[PDB]
Amino acid sequence: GSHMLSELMISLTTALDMTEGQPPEHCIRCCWIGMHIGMQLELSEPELHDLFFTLLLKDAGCSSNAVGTSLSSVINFIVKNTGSEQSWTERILTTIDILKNGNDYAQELIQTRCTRGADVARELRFSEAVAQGIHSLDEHWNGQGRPEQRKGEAIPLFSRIALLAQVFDVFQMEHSIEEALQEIMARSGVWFDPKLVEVVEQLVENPRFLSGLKATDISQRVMNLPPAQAHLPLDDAYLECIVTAFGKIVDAKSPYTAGHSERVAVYTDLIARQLAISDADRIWLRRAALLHDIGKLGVSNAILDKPGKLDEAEWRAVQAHAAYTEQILYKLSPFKTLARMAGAHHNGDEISLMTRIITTADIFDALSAERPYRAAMPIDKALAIMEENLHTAIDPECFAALAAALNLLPDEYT
Repeated sequence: GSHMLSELMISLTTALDMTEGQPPEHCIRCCWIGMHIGMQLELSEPELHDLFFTLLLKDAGCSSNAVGTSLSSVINFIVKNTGSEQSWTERILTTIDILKNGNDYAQELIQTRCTRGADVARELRFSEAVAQGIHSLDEHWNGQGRPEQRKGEAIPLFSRIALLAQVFDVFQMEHSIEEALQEIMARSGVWFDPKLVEVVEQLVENPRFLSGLKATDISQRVMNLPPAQAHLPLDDAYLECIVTAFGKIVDAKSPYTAGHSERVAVYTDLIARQLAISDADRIWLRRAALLHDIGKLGVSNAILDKPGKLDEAEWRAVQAHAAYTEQILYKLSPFKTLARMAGAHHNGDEISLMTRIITTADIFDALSAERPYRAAMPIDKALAIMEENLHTAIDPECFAALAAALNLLPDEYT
């Protein structure tokens, strides 16, 4: 099978959205709003393409997941980013200086985020315009935005559309369009480009734009917006790119669990080898293993870690971890053209196999590793818990394969 670029981005974008995203398909809605604003400025097709992605990828930078930030969190951030690579003593003094104002911190935060997101865009082989324009998202019309304090048309057009689009959605959904329309009107000339604001003003008159915003299938409709260029099929090389890029995003978003994705991928491949899965399937499986983690900032299975608890029954239900895994995989996995064609009115098994393997790995990791707070479970102990708990919650073609695979490993490894 294959993926379309637009399609995969939306999916990945939506998921990473759930962390800090704010609302369930926030990015999707901005795209829809932003494309529509753009659509009315008579942009070139390339611009509309670049805009489409800028809108989708605006939050790529965000290193946060989610009455304010913890002091610790704040300090940790300053340290870890600045002061960078100087006497210890300097770093403390510098971090203190930032902490105290104002301001300064906020500037650091944006600069980091904006630079980081711009970096993602580049990694993903979008144009500099896209990267620049994720970077200036937080500039303001009046020259009061960060991090560069650009004003007016110093600001890239995409950022202007994007920021405006973004704010509007948040209001749109927190209150009432009219409230939203009002709010943006309020910031016109301050945060926003007045001209753009006007446009939104029109769109609102235009129903069907509204219908589209409040549609269940909005994700499908957004797809129809861009130029065809957005729909490129993804080859293997690009996929590596996406995965590799996103993995960095995940590692940044959840520091505490880092290396969890890699481990699961490893277990997953090991199980797969045992099942004599094909080379190609394995390749998906390894990517899938990392990707399925996106979102899933929700606690694992199941608190867990917690040394104390960790007894049965209560997680018999919690086993519907996917559940989510299956759904996400289906959205993720490569697809068959004839199959997609043959459903314009109105694979399943594989997903189940995939889900079972990855899920089994996911469970095995959860029992082991229990590393922070430190508490690794012995491999064979963890293996025993599954079989102890199973047929009920544990596949068993995989469980065997897991065991067989682990067996081959050096026994040094506990």
